[PDB]
Amino acid sequence: SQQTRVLQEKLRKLKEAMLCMVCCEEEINSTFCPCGHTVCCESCAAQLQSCPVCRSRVEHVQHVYLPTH
Amino acid sequence: SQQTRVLQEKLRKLKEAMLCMVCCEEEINSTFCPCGHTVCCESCAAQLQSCPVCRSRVEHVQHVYLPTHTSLLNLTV
Ligand SMILES: Cc1csc(NC[C@@H]2CCCO2)n1
Ligand SMILES: [Zn+2]
Ligand SMILES: [Zn+2]
Ligand SMILES: [Zn+2]
Ligand SMILES: [Zn+2]
Repeated sequence: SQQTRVLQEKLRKLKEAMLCMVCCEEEINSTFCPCGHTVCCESCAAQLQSCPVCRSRVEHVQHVYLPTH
Repeated sequence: SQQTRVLQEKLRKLKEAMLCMVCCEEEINSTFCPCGHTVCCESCAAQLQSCPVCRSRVEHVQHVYLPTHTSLLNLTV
């Protein structure tokens, strides 16, 4: 039904939001510290000196284990 | 259809996985450090001395800004 389509859309948007903002191919699993933006996969996060969202200096990258992984 | 119910179930399980494992009422937004388990809201994470998943001691809690977060602001109309 049209309801099935609406639910398909919500699921797709949630899935897209889980992907890395830099490569768009891998699941997010890293956090920039101390700002806390959690927007990249480990490979893309490892290469950044500053946060791609807020420009704060990245002191370190913390790997995150999320229940949605 | 039955597929509408299946999709409703998948969406419900994904939404439940985004809620705090301790209170079940607020979105996850905190990481236990150093273990890295990101399973609580800020209120439950502040009260735990050890991680509820792996029992590693919590040295500090890091707030996380996730692209999936929602608030009362996201309400339609
Ligand atoms: C709000 C929340 C709790 S767990 C989760 N998973 C979706 C994430 C966003 C970053 C990678 O997937 N979101
Ligand atoms: Zn990436
Ligand atoms: Zn940032
Ligand atoms: Zn909680
Ligand atoms: Zn842990």
